[PDB]
Amino acid sequence: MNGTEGPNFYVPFSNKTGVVRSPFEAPQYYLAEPWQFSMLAAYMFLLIMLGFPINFLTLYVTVQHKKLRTPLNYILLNLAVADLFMVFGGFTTTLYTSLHGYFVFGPTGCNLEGFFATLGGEIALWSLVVLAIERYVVVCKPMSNFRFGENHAIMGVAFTWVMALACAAPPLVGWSRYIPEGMQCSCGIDYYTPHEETNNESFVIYMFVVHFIIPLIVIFFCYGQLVFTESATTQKAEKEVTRMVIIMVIAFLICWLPYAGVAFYIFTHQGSDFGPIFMTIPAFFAKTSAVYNPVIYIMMNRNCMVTTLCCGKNPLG
Ligand SMILES: *[C@@H]1O[C@H](CO)[C@@H](O[C@@H]2O[C@H](CO)[C@@H](O[C@H]3O[C@H](CO)[C@@H](O)[C@H](O)[C@@H]3O)[C@H](O)[C@H]2NC(C)=O)[C@H](O)[C@H]1NC(C)=O
Ligand SMILES: *[C@@H]1O[C@H](CO)[C@@H](O[C@@H]2O[C@H](CO)[C@@H](O)[C@H](O)[C@H]2NC(C)=O)[C@H](O)[C@H]1NC(C)=O
Repeated sequence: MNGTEGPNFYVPFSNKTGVVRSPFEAPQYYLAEPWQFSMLAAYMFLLIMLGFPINFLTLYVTVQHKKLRTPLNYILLNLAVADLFMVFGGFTTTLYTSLHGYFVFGPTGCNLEGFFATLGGEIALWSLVVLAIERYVVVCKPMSNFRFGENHAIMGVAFTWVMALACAAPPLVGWSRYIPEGMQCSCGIDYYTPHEETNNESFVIYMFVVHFIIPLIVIFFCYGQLVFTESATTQKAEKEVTRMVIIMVIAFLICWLPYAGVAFYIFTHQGSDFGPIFMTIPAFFAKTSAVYNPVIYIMMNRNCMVTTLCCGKNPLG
């Protein structure tokens, strides 16, 4: 048996070497070397450090500065919101764990991080279907009279919640379950087992198409009709803001693909001798999601932030 199984835990190590045990009371130091965990903490601290402020500051910049009620800034005020849940929820939760080397918060604790950590990641997918389509309808605009405003920018934002909710709830109330992964410090969806008692395989189909490949093909279908793209004074300033979005389509697919792809490799190889590092690393590499969003948002589009940050502002242009 390449691993070891229980009622509320799967772990990739063989009890052949009579040393495996639950990750809920004792530490899992037979998964890796002690020092490696310390790094996942050091890694984790930075995810809390840089994440919280840059998200919370953009939440505080916008609330005071009422001139950023733009349909551009509306979506990037939705992500800063969803990032803060992954800091105080998803990151803190796991920080604790990495340091000691075991889920102390318990089974219910594993069900808290997952509900949050999947919520934040899928909010950055259902919101990109508004970002990919907001840009599509004003470059390939089929209806001249139409305009993107606030009844479209709040009810396009609430579409992202109401579809991300339908992604994170299922494990809590029927379809599958949240469960510790790799080094047993993060907690995501069950990718490994059948557990027919709670319908795993049937949630995964629904998740791979509807909660991944549907938003991916929709962001190839509208990306594909912007390939063909006059006095370009108004164009040229607004062709680097189109670019900015692509960098958060790129950086997304650098971070979340290693995890996404390896997750499929395991779901095909249902119980091979795949290690702990193998599944963990891409998750935590993918979990920089909440930090890179507003950095490029400041390095490409920026003034308002320094203005609240200032003390005595001065006019620059
Ligand atoms: C494979 O690994 C174990 C041996 O490597 C094997 O033995 C049993 O492991 C459990 C671990 O929970 C022990 O249970 C003890 O756990 C704590 C001690 O802090 C107490 O709360 C419990 O009451 C209990 O004392 C068992 O003692 C141990 N059996 C032996 C060897 O005496 C498990 O069968 C395998 N591990 C898993 C998770 O399936
Ligand atoms: C136990 O670990 C072994 C590693 O040697 C796994 O071996 C694979 O088993 C499949 C059969 O499903 C073979 O056809 C392959 O050649 C092996 N390699 C890989 C990477 O696929 C084996 O899967 C594990 N046993 C299980 C399923 O518990």
